[PDB]
Order: sequence, then structure tokens, then C-alpha cells
Amino acid sequence: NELDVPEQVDKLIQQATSIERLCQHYIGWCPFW
Repeated sequence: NELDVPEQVDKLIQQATSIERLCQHYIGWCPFW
């Protein structure tokens, strides 16, 4: 089934294009991906 039930997650993920740019740029720690 669509194991992708997490919603605020998918949005966050879809919006993680930033949080990723943050760590990778400022810090560099984004393993939750």
C-alpha cells in the first residue's frame, strides 16, 4: 500500500530542498534523509 502515509512529512520532504541546502551549506548534517 502507499506506505507514504506521512503527510506533514511529504510536505516537509518536498520542502526539505531547503533544510538540505542548510546543513549541506551551513552545518552539513542531514542523515534523516
